[PDB]
Amino acid sequence: GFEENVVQVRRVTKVVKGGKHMRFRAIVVVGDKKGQVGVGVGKAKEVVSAVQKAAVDARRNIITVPMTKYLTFPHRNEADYGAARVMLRPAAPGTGVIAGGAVRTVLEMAGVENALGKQLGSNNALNNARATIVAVQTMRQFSDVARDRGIPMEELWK
RNA sequence: UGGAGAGUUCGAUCCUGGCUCAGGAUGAACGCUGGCGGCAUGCUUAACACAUGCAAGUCGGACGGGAAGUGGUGUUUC
Repeated sequence: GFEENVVQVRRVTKVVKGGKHMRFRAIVVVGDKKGQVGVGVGKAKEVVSAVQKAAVDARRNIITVPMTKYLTFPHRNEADYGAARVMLRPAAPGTGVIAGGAVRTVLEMAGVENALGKQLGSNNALNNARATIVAVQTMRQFSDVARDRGIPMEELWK
């Protein structure tokens, strides 16, 4: 029971001496609004078959988003994947999802209803939709920072 | 409590990169149209040249007076 939506249907064509043929590509993102996303890129001859294969690749690369709070992000994070750079900042329980055309499509599925961002560098829908995934994977919460951090011998509780 | 972009240079892709558009604003003009009210505002172009009227006068409890107007029969006022 996951929600499915398309980002961009790109037209990629190569010319041979045998004519002009194309293999359509589509980016589909999945989600259940509880804090679970997954992007998928699939290439096929037709438009309907390119959306189908990208939906099967989306439910395979499943990553958990550690948001769980009052419909917002835990902290500030800046990640750069290639030429594309996206900045994700937390917001108050009244702001909408003021993020990019390829960024808002992955954030509405993550459960984050309150978020503010910017689209820097390259404005390609392929490199920016995956740059937000690398930025959401490196997200830490108050409990897992202290568990990642190796504190010395403190007083042990039962 | 604050920070959404997209189109176009390729057969096509990913970069770089210029250009263009969506917004708000402006003591604005033009075109079409046009019911009022409240508040604000109005040569931003020649500090160009200007008819007319008006925009600084007021005091006689500062004086010699009294040409007008009003009383009394000489004081207001001027």
